[PDB]
Amino acid sequence: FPKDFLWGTATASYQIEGAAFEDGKGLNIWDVFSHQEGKIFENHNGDVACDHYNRLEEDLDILSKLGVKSYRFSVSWSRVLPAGIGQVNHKGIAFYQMLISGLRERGIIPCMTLYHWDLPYALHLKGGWLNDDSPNWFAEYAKVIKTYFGKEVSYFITFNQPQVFVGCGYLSGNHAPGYQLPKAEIVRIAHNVLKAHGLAVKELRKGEPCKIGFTGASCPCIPASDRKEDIEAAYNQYFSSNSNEFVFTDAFWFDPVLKGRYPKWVTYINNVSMPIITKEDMELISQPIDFVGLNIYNGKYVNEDGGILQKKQGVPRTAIGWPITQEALYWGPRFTSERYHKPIMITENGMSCHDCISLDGKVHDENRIDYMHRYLLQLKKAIADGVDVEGYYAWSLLDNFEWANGYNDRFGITYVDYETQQRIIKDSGFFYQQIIETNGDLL
Amino acid sequence: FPKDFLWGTATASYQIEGAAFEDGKGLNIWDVFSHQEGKIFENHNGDVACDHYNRLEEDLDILSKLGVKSYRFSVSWSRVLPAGIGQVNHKGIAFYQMLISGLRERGIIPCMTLYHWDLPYALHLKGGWLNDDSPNWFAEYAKVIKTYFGKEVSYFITFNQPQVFVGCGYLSGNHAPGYQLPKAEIVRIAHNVLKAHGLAVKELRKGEPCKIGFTGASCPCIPASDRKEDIEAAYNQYFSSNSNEFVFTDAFWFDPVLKGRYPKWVTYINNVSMPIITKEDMELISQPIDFVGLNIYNGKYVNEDGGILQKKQGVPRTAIGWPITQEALYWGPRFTSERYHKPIMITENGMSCHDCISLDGKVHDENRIDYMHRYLLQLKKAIADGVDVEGYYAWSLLDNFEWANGYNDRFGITYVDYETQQRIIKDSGFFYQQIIETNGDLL
Amino acid sequence: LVPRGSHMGFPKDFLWGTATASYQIEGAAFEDGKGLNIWDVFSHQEGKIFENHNGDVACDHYNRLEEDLDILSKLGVKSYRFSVSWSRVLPAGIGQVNHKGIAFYQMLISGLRERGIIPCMTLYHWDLPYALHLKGGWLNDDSPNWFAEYAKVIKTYFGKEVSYFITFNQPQVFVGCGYLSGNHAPGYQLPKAEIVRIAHNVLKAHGLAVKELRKGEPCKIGFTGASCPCIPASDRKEDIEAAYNQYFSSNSNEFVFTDAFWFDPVLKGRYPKWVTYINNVSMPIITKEDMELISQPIDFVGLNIYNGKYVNEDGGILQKKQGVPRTAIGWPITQEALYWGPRFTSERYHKPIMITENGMSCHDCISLDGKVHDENRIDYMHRYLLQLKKAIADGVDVEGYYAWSLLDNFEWANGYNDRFGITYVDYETQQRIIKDSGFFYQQIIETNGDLL
Amino acid sequence: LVPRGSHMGFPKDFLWGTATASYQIEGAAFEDGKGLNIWDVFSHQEGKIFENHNGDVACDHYNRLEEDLDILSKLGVKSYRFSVSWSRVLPAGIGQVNHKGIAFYQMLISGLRERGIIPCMTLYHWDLPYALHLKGGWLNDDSPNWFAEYAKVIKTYFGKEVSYFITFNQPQVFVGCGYLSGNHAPGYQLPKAEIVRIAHNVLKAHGLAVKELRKGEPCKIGFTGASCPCIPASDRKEDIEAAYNQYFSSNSNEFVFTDAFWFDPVLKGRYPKWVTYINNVSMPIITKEDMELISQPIDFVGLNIYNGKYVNEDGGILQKKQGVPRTAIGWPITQEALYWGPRFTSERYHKPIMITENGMSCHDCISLDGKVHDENRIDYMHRYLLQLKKAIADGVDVEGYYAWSLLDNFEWANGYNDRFGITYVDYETQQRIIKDSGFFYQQIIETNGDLL
Repeated sequence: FPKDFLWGTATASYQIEGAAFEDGKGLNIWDVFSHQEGKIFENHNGDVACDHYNRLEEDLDILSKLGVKSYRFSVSWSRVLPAGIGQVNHKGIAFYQMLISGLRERGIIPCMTLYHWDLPYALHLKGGWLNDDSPNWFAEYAKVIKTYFGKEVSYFITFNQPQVFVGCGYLSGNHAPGYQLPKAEIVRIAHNVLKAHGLAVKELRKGEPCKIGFTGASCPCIPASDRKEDIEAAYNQYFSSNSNEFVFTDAFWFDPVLKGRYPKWVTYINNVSMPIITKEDMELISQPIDFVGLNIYNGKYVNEDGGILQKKQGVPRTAIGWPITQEALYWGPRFTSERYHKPIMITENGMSCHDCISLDGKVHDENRIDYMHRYLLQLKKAIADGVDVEGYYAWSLLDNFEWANGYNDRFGITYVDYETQQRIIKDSGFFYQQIIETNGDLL
Repeated sequence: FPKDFLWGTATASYQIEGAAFEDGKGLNIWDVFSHQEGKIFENHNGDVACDHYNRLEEDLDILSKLGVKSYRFSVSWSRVLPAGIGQVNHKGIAFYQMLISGLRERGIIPCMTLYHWDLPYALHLKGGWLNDDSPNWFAEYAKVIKTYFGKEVSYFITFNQPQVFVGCGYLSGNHAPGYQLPKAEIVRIAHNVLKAHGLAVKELRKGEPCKIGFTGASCPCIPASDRKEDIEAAYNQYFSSNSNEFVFTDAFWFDPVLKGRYPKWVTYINNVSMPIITKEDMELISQPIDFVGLNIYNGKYVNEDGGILQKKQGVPRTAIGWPITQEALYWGPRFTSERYHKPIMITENGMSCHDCISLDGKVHDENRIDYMHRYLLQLKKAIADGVDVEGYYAWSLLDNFEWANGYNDRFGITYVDYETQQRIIKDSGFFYQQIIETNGDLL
Repeated sequence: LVPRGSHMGFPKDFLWGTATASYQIEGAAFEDGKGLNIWDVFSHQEGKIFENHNGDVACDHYNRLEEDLDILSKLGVKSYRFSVSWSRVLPAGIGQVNHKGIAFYQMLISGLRERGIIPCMTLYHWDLPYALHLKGGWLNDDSPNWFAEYAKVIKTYFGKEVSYFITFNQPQVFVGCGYLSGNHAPGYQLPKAEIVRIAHNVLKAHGLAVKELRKGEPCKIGFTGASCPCIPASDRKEDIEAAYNQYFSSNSNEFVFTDAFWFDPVLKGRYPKWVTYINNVSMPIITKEDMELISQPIDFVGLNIYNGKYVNEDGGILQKKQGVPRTAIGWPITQEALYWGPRFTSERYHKPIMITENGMSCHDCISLDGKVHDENRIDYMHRYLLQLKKAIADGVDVEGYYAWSLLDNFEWANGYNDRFGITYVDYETQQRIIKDSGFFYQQIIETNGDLL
Repeated sequence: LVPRGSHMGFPKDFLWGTATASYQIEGAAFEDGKGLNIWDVFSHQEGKIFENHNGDVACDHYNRLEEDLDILSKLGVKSYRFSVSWSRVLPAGIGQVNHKGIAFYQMLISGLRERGIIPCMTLYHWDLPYALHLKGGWLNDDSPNWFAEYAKVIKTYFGKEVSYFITFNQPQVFVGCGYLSGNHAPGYQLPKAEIVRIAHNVLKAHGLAVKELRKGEPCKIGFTGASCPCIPASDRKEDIEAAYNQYFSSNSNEFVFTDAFWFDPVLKGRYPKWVTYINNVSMPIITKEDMELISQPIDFVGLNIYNGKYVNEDGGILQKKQGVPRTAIGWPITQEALYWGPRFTSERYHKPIMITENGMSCHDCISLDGKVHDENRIDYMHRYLLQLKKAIADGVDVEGYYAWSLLDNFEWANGYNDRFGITYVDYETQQRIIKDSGFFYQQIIETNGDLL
């Protein structure tokens, strides 16, 4: 691993902060969605979550104790702009200022996600990402971000996982705001998000220099073998998309951002209400960017011909049900490097485990250690084969609100007892600490 | 029946007009919704419908031939304001001008519905009835209506059946735009629609004098007997509503419009994102109105205690599946008269039949004749017992696009062969003609 | 097909009929020692039937036999198609005969003979005795022997007076809806291999039943299929061939509702080709002796036709026309179905055809004038019979036509929400009112369809 | 209950066991004349099982008997609980015994005796012979006689060497999931009256099986229930009473998954009161002779306990705590269930209890070090056994505890996605790796639980 390699841990505003209805914070779509009967596992919500808004100091101390180089967090748009535009809320700004000072004080590099799915409710009432002005709303947010944090923060990510907040939010309907919209409206929302990204980059370039990223949800295709043919088939499957399956793919989002073009098929869709995609739109979307964010939890194995192989019977898996596929943190970085020739940051990687406090009062998560050890060995091999990887962020610092699954999935290197809000560092946290101290030399 | 009694027939823009993408007409939510896979019976849509935009003269001639006193139609908001606000489309205005001249020329009183569910798509993209400004959008529409039609049209209905376009549009999701929103969002939309109504009334009062109505979907409770006790129980059931069942009720919509108050329970709901309902809102909503529109197709029988009785085994029914309950056109008018002390117009009454062209080349609909005869006898009895009823509009002039059921339900007194667009007046049309000629004396 | 001549019209001996089924009309479900059937239990299960309707009472025809026979006489009907309740005559489905049950059908058959009406007896119209269901129903190896025992009791007690038998009504529906889709009793959704097992047991049951019905008095025996005829795009030889091929097609993923899957075994002594190649877990062993038992000689093919589907030049199903004339149950009106169905079935099997059911669900009510006006049913009947007449003209041997139904009745999972009757039934009073269609049909019978 | 005091701990003769079931481990589904069972057919139906998994091969334990017996020896297990495949020893479920089938279980039982391991034989762990399903399965009046014939064959061929029998494993699940919810074979959703009929036929089957198992060698006979114990809000007499009452409650709308519905008939010779008042169509006739047959004397009550539910002072079920410790199958970890379940069952029936199943699904894998580390399973086992120990201390007679399971295996509708084993199985190679939990359990057995 490089000497400057960003050894990180990651969170998101709604998943940890709590204090949902305090200090003039505006409603977001997850406040409303999570309160709707039957949207969340056992009607869990992020009203309180890890109460991190009120326990900032303790969590910064855990970050210091683990020896984490970088902290990836999201800003609550609705906390800093309660109506999403206009009046800034300084109590909101103050929280993130106090966070960023805490980080600088401890020599931890801030990595700021602008959008981790908590759209201000006031903007949702105006049609959210269906609204022609939604890119301008986001630009205004991005300008406020640079204004108040541009001095101290030099790492920005515009959007976390558009695949999920657009796919699950507006196509499948299992995430806020919980819609199932026609293809034309999905493409309209995707285009408004990508243009929002363009305007946000422009805003973030005004003043202090910084590194700006775009984070994709990625399920890398793992080749059947090292044979050139099998590798090519995996590459092709990985970057494929069509009118009936695009919103969850890499190419549909990354080609516009990095190559300034949508996949071929997008030009041929003539559905009623399809948005007008102009050359100026594509030039706005494809602003120069410093790194590609990859959120990789697992991949899929493909045959010689790039067909997806049946998951092996009894494949090692996680508490959320996903398979453990170590090679995903090799092939995902590699193929993304080959396609876009950009520095890669693993902005999320981690595992849901059925964690508990043992009789000895500790949290033993050997499955998470093995997952982390296996995946980091593969990331190491990718760096060895010439993939430029600038860092790796463990999802997550804390067990937290896992969206439609509520608190039923624990991704943390730190356990949270929700009765007391007690943090207990898991074996995985101490294991990760050793990796950072040794810059991954002993994996 | 009174000498001035408005013997009418009714239509709606999207159900008959066609010409969906012509003469600068803007998209509406039904253009987009009806083109979504699986939203409509056999993917029917109103692209062409009865092609009434292009066959206006023939349909006016059928109106004349039947001897209809009044014609109830809706204006396509998206035809006269393609983006829903700003630029008026005069080709759109011209169509309705030509309709209204055709009506005046034939001595037929125009009854103009402003909103029959075809929300401009541009406003939907801005959040539709969730948007704070949606009442102002509607006011702007209502002002354009009065401006261009206030001279010739003296009968206006702001909203047709908010129960259905809000309930089916945004709660059950079977109507455009096809959402299933939490209670708080339904109340927000209801409040925005009722305020829209207030602003629209104010707009329609500026200039020529006119009669303005509000039309409710009504399923009247029919008492077990003429006993005072049973009648009281039916009245109470009819005007009941609660937090878990309100959007399809009469009182939830009519109390705000006519009494300037929501039902008691509404004040006590504190759900996340609930709108703030102010005394000024309630005063805006409760503008003075000239008649109550009732769309009555059937009612429900209630026991002595106002509990809804199981439908009788083999109850006479219609091709859409609804029961035939003749007394509904007595008790609905009567209870609405008793509660609000306002003139009533039956703005819709009619029956879906499995109509076809017989071997003799005619359309025989005796079931529709019997339905109409039975229901009008009950309306006559209501007038006799002192209910002020100013008119009755047969739904519909033409077989048409019956929303999520497409063309599978025929409500017309005129048959439409969709292969040729040929109109054939049904036996019911000639029966209705005789009723109008005889002012219902021979029922 | 060789034309017969257009002049002749309907034959002079043509069986002008009306049809019913036991569970749909009889009521008296728990009386005179009658055993439970699968529809008694299924219809009492929450949410199985429209508004939890059941056939406990139905048209109370068990108790109003005389009035209904008088309506049959008044209409001048040549033949009456009815089903025997297996569970009424054999309450446990085998062993002890119930003579109170036998007595009812004796009294019916005497009433018919007395009025010069030819009885047409359906043995099985879906009301499997519950005692046999508890023994696995049509999954049981012995189910064909249970049915044989039933068919023997039928011939024993009714063979003297009844000379027209139908073993099974619409196996497509009682097997497809009963055991694949699960919307009919007993309401199962079984794998393909179990559907084939049940189909095979039903077809063997049919074989044994034919053998039983041949012992003693001579009779005409039929097998009734649910048929949705493919209507060709045009009269072009190519389009007709494509429709014929689509109509008689079947495969492992779509067979239970087809004609060929049921009729090839009965009439040709073979299943479609694909059946021999299926090796699914639990597949039944289909032997040459099974196929010979199934293919007993039969006198007519019963067709229950309500509508068909229009197919393109290549036999692909065409989109239904926008606003196509339809019925109260939602089905389209497709008059040519009662031409092409009889014709293709005649061409394939070279057998006499009886239209064992044809009719229309209408939203019927008692008008202010106290009558039931069903012009839509008249037009449906007139249009369909014109097409049947044309089929006879083009050389299809058609021995009769049974209007579904004599009475409005219990329409299975739809309960009393669908009225198929030429006679209206008010379920509050059990009053019968003959509809306009009944008087229209009377005129057709009187004139042997000469004026259609 | 009279206390023993905490010092003594587990009895000296305490049966430290591990458990399996035939279909979940054996494989060899279509070999050595083995008949089809309902799980062979159900698991081959599209979409019935997670990723269309099936038990065709499972852990291939039929072919790897010796290796698994060696793991049993190495762990030092006192008792092995396994099920006999009915369809392996009687391919048509009755009549012709299959000696190749008998031979397998003979070789198993010899392997066990040879290693000083006490066999605990489950007759029925859900694999109903398919031939009997075709005859209506547990709906058939004769189903108890089919089971008696099976139980007679069991005693005949294994009565010499096996002195521990369990008639039925978890009727709650094979009846509830098999015939009410429909997520288990045969996958039906039957009315209440059919569920009661099946329950009654199963309980009578149990009666006849006990009678059969008493003929010849002396033996201990059990009945195993699926139990979700109610855990009281506190130690207050009133909160404990409310939990006891909730735990043993049942009514017409919620009975099939309860303890009392199954155990009252078996142990007290009566159904809950409400059963006598149900008059649903097709309800079976429950006679005093039926109840006397069902309530044959038995030696122990089997409890399969994985977790319980927390109840308030009034016995109402409390909302599960936010982030409650849970397992890979999604169930909560509720340690006190293995106290309160044994205790309340002891108080109600005054019978010896065996924990016939207890264990945890974990997301287990082979670590980089080539071992399987399952500390969550160790903690689960340690916590639950501490609670069982406390129950023994407070005077509950507990004769043994069987860890579910010896091997990771086919977890029914979840396929191989849930690993319950103290031994890991790589399904690609069929390699067994003993997990940390296996070595932890070995130490507990060696020390008779003295160090818990």
